[PDB]
Amino acid sequence: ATFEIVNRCSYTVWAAASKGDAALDAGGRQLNSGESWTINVEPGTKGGKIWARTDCYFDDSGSGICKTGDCGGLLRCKRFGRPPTTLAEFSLNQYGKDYIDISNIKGFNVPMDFSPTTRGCRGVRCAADIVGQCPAKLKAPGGGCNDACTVFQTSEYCCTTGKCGPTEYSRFFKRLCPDAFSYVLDKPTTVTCPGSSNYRVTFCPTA
Repeated sequence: ATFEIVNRCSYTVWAAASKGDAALDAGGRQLNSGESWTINVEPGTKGGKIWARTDCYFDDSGSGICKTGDCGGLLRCKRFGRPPTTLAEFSLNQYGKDYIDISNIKGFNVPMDFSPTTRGCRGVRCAADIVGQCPAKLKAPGGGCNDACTVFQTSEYCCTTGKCGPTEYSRFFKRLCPDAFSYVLDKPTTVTCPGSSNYRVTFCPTA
């Protein structure tokens, strides 16, 4: 499957792509404002994620740091990134269908649209200014808007036992972005696409 990753932000981002225990394609790349990077994700990839990283520094070996979404200091991510990270999430060729969604469960750093480039389903978007509107207690000094689980580490926010409800903090993400997961047990906003669809992830789709 092809994923065209497009940075429409006015700032550089370092895109990342991983399934948690391995990189997807090269795993990461710099995207200056307006740049597009097309990756190939193996069919059957379960639990894949794409995200943006901001304010990165990398040396000639591809080692360094990002203020948001750092994945063990690598340019080419092999693991998931440090929150806050808005997440494009997908499981491909799962009993003949693909499943896509956007999640704020690990916080928000950059607005995103995640849409198919092929027929048969709609895209999902979380493009509101969650960083600007972020509640004081969730603001990440390093940048972005943390989820409540990252900040407070409680069973209720982290949904440890599978017995959590919405919270004042999850409702904030849900109000700004109704089409993204706001907490682990949120009413799903997962879209079913035909198996083997192709996609585009656009950072800053509106500005």
